[PDB]
Amino acid sequence: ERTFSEALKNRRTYYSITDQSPIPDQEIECIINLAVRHVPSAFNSQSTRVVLLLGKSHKKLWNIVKDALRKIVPGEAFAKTEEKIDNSFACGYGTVLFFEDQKVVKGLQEAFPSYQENFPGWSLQTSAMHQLAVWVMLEDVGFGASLQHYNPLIDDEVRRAWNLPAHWHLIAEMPFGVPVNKPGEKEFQPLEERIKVFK
Amino acid sequence: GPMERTFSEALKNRRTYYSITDQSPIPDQEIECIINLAVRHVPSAFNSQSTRVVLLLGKSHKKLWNIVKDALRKIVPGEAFAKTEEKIDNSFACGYGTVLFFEDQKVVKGLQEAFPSYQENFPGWSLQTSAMHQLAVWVMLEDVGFGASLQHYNPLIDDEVRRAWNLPAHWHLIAEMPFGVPVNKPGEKEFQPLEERIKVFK
Ligand SMILES: Cc1cc2nc3c(=O)[nH]c(=O)nc-3n(C[C@H](O)[C@H](O)[C@H](O)COP(=O)(O)O)c2cc1C
Ligand SMILES: Cc1cc2nc3c(=O)[nH]c(=O)nc-3n(C[C@H](O)[C@H](O)[C@H](O)COP(=O)(O)O)c2cc1C
Ligand code: NA
Repeated sequence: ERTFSEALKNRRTYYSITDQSPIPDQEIECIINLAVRHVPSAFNSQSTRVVLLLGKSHKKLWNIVKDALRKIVPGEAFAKTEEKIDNSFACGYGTVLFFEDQKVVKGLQEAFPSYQENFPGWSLQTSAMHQLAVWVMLEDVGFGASLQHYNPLIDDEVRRAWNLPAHWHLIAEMPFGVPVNKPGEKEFQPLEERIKVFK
Repeated sequence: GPMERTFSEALKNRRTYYSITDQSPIPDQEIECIINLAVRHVPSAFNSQSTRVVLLLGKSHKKLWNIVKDALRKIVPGEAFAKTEEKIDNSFACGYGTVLFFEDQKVVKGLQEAFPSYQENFPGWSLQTSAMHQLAVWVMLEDVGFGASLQHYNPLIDDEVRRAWNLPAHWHLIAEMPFGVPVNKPGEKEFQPLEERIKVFK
């Protein structure tokens, strides 16, 4: 593993992934385990739920995405979409799904009515924190990964397919696999416009 | 201490600390470099770079917590305010400094106008990138030997904060992170069973 800061700087968006893993599946699980154990949540509420799809379940997820898009995308746009999914995400080793348990969120809103407007946002925040931790650690072991949002289109089909609770709200999908091309250009705005220091 | 842990070790190390003091294991410039690294490399939707971070040290740190006290004075009566003041003074104000996390609403609005199809996603995505920055800074601050907590005295203080440091009106405050060298260790943390929270299917 790199240092925290090195691992963070290493993390990029990869679309050009393949269906190979440098680590055993149990170590991929242990990444997710580590994030879910230690990434913080408001009130220690532990609303985050992670589903790791590998092998044929990974392929099924991307089939669900394609089938969902077929319903809302005219034929030609679909054909381009299909080839792009098939040549990036669906070619990967696996996909991480991030959900937020709405029973927890609703429970906190009911139990702590003074903070009730804050819990949905705090739930989205802890989800994003888990997303960054997983993203970095997957790349640290040598995968490439991207962060996708084909929810809320797919959410009911995903919950149906893997028998997930109806109250798990899908946030993001993170396909990953060994990369075959390097990241491209990234623009950076000046740090001095975005950071102020006052003593 | 200054030498970094691995990503996983740094993440596991990170805990909430309320018992902090006004000392630093590192020079101020290295505190700034932690923020710099987070703001450079933490992702944002569309590479939109909506996060804005204000680091308060010294007298500015103390002023922030004085603003929080004064805000609470307005909504917390009498004897009970005395307890709140002592708790702020003994938990956040006694730290070395405070990180403030903002999101640039001109950036968000700009995205919503340029990409109307995605307009309802940008505010959520902005909150998400904010949280990613918050974790990165939290973890790195603790790795160098600080304790830190994550506070939400916004939206009570937000106008007073923007007034006091002359910050743009379109910077929306998300969270405040006081930090300092810790004087007590973290307490008990409950963990729900991981198999209720993680599923693996192949
Ligand atoms: C909240 C958020 C949402 C994003 N949504 C998408 C997405 O739906 N599709 C996608 O391909 N990339 C998405 N990205 C990736 C960003 O565009 C990307 O991280 C940014 O352009 C910086 O590139 P990097 O990841 O290589 O550092 C998202 C990133 C974040 C932080
Ligand atoms: C989104 C979010 C909001 C939080 N809000 C507060 C808060 O306002 N005040 C506070 O003292 N701690 C707050 N916390 C800290 C959590 O209660 C804490 O992270 C959780 O109990 C786990 O403890 P740990 O941070 O020691 O791992 C927050 C954390 C998160 C992730
Ligand atoms: Na360290």
